[PDB]
Amino acid sequence: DVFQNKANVCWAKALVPVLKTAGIDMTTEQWNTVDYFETDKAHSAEIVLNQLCVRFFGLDLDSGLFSAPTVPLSIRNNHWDNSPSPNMYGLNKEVVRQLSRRYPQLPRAVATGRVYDMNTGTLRNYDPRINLVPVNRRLPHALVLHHNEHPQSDFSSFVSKLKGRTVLVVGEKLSVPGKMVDWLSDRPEATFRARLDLGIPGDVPKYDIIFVNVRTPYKYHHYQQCEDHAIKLSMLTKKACLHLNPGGTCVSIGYGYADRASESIIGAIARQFKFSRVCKPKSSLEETEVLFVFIGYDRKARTHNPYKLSSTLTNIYTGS
Repeated sequence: DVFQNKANVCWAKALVPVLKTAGIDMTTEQWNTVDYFETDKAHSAEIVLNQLCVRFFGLDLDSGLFSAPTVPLSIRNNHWDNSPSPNMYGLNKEVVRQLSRRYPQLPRAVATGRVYDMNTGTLRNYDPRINLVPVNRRLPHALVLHHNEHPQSDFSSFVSKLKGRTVLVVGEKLSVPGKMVDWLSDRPEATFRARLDLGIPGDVPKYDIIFVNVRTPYKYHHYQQCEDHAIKLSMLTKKACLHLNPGGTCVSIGYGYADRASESIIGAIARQFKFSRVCKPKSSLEETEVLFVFIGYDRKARTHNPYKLSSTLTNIYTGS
């Protein structure tokens, strides 16, 4: 049993028939290379499909590789399953045929569940290091030249300088001098105790400032770190917008939006604020780490130009 000792991996189970359309059969060891499988947390099946699509075939979902409406990925009672819905995925053989001119062994890869190595064009057994970025994606900003292991960044000073009376800290504990602080975490001494993989509880009230003090480990590449953090932007940072007073602020740890999910999520968040920016304070040591800063919450209809944040991200990550 591949899913032994797991309570929260409905998403992985729902992916099995989607992945089988490309010949893929994930072992427990291979599933353990997905962080939320190893730690047994709730996740988006769609984000994980995109991750596995890149790892196996060097292409993300915007390639159309899994765009055949073969198998549903549906959510019922906050759990993923394959019940009928208009959200269907599967290997698209016409897309495979189109891609085969540029990638001659790709049809064999998707027939047999083997990694198509984008550097060599040859087929490999599963290894998450082979394809680190999707070759079809024009990255919206620069990624970092090098990553190092630093201590966790202390953002107490940054948050204390923000305008606002009432603060909700989500994730790790943070003292904020001069402000009122509530704490949301899965620790016994938190103000609101809850599993953070299930998002902000609807019973949490409204605040002037919400700080998402949640980090994602770097393993293989900036891209990987960003795509692994995407679900946290969706479940925490985006949900936080419903817990803000009019004109309130949301600040979130992030790593840019190297992946398609993060880009979409950040765009959706940014549209609900008068102002959005990216900051990397002196206290932020980890090279890939930034703060997304969203100021002046409302529900006025407005567009967001992602080139603004992308310009800043490129500047931060290239020292420009």
